[PDB]
Amino acid sequence: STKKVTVTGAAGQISYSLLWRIANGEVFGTDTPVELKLLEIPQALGGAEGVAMELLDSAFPLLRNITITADANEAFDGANAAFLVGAKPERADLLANNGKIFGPQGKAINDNAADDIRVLVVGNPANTNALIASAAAPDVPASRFNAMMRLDHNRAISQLATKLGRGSAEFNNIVVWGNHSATQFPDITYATVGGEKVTDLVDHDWYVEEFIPRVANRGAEIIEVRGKSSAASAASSAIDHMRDWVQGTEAWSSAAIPSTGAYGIPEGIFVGLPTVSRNGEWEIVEGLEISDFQRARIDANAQELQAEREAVRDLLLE
Amino acid sequence: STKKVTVTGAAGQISYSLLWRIANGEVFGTDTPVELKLLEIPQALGGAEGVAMELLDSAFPLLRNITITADANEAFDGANAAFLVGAKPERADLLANNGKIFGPQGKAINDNAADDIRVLVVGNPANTNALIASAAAPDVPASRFNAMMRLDHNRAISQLATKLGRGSAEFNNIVVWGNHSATQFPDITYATVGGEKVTDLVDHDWYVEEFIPRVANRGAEIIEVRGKSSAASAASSAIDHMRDWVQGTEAWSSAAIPSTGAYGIPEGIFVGLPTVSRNGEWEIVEGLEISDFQRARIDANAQELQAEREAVRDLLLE
Ligand SMILES: NC(=O)c1ccc[n+]([C@@H]2O[C@H](COP(=O)([O-])OP(=O)(O)OC[C@H]3O[C@@H](n4cnc5c(N)ncnc54)[C@H](O)[C@@H]3O)[C@@H](O)[C@H]2O)c1
Ligand SMILES: NC(=O)c1ccc[n+]([C@@H]2O[C@H](COP(=O)([O-])OP(=O)(O)OC[C@H]3O[C@@H](n4cnc5c(N)ncnc54)[C@H](O)[C@@H]3O)[C@@H](O)[C@H]2O)c1
Repeated sequence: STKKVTVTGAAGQISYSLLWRIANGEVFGTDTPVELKLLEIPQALGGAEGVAMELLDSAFPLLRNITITADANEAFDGANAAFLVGAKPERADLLANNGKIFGPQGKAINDNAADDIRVLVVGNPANTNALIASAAAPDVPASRFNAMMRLDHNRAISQLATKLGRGSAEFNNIVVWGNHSATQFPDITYATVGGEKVTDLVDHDWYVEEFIPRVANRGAEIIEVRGKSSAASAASSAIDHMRDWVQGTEAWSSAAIPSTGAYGIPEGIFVGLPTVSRNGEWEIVEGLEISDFQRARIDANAQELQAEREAVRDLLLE
Repeated sequence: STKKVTVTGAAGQISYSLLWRIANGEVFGTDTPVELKLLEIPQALGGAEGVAMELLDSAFPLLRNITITADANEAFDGANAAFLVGAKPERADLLANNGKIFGPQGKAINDNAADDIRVLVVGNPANTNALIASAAAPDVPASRFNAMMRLDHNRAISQLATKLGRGSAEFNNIVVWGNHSATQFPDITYATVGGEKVTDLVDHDWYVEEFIPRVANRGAEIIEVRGKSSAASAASSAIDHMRDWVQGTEAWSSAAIPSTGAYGIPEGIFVGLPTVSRNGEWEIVEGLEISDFQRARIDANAQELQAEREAVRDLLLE
């Protein structure tokens, strides 16, 4: 019952934190054996050999095989899950410079991966990289591509937990709507902490003017204090996302999934939405009411995502 | 029922891989809340503040609090478990330079930790650093201090797995006797795989002349292929040791524990031994027969540990 798991950018900072928490059985379960398929660029293939050697040396009982390649067809062959972490850390330059990676990777997924493939895009810009990847994969349902907004979601929960002196575990119904950028909307409209509305426990003006920018700009705060961008927390958030996708969760998880036209967000973009996992599928929470406050922030994110889609329109292979 | 866990060298490479696999419940169990107590030297507090920020951002349900300090009394206050990773990179000079750290840290554990304290010493030279820390803790049983030989043990099982095309988990009764150095003795005398003796499956001369130095010099091999000593695999092995210590194992684990005089090893050193974990204690496997082959290699390790102990004799506080 071996799960084949591809990780791109395997010689990078995020992957170094990621791979030990796939191998330990955290994602697919402690009784599910795994094989790690590492993809890098030719220049970083030596880096990737060193990490395969450290993985072997860890003697993970569930880790049955480790393959290292610069060939996307080899890396995605039989893949049941993929973490597309590989990318290089002006905005138009980044959309196109990383955009051109995800078309070929989406094609390689399309042509080589198992029927049950699930793909999480971590590489920035995440939501538009998932669009490009999905558009090169006409034989794979769009819903098998997600972009990661779980770091934003985890940072929102963590800031709420420090503000109220409560446990992170105690919060329910956090949504981070939209794009993985400074436009993101960490939304506490439905949030509860032990029977009580969170909106009852925090000053609305503090939430709008302090909490939203603190979460939305947290990555810059990490670079300031650390000297380089987050890695362990980004990997942690990717492990949470794939674990919830695969095992299921009734906790709202802020999966960035293909827009269906729900909540007046147009089709053709990948968006943070209020999302639960059942039978290996994300489901949009239906029947929520949208305030004018909410509407302005959700439409700001939808609009930004359509801007990004038009910037990379010629990188859409199909 | 919150476990307080101290990690020293918290701004370093190993701790960066270690802390996410404590916070996730892997060590004490998925129902046991944890508090992380990070200790660093003054010049690295900024770094450890970075790490505490990413830990918070991960929104671990079991992580109830994170403390950062340069004061060893604060770091060890009520500690239930400790990972002593903090250390600096000629042997006589390394023994003294890192030796002078572990005396004070043992005193700090003695004066401040909970009754149930368990201490794993990772910082090199590991076996002698455990001796020094234990000598500075007269009110703590010496058996609450261990040195990490689990990476050596994990490497031995992984090279056996490669050589025989078997899963790492299929191996039983592996022991790495002695010191965490190039003198270590990965011993297959008792080891089994698929109901056969490992010694019936490998050439004795390859084992002695290829396998032993490959395991014993693997560190140098990692520094070679990566340009950076192992971190992720060192952390993974530290997780394995503490998990096994706390949760129990029927598998021999190679804990470096205080010599009782078993197998003709003199008392007063910390030495890798054939060891299983029951009810929170390492138990030496008794009644094994020792061949002349084994005796030479066990005695060479015992004698090296007596050399090291004599080199640091004036650093023993009590
Ligand atoms: N929440 C999120 O979505 C989130 C969080 C943090 C970081 N990120 C992003 O994750 C990505 C990786 O971050 P990092 O710190 O690991 O970067 P890194 O520089 O440490 O690692 C990236 C690795 O990807 C490799 N790579 C480049 N092109 C590749 C290709 N075509 N195929 C495979 N690998 C390729 C590089 O060789 C490098 O080893 C960046 O885009 C970063 O901005 C996203
Ligand atoms: N199997 C093993 O036992 C094993 C395996 C690998 C490495 N190691 C050892 O583990 C240690 C850590 O390796 P690393 O890669 O994390 O090193 P690193 O240099 O990346 O990190 C070491 C950290 O310890 C800190 N430190 C120094 N003196 C300290 C003190 N007195 N109190 C608290 N913190 C202090 C430093 O500031 C630094 O942040 C080294 O001694 C290394 O040789 C042992």
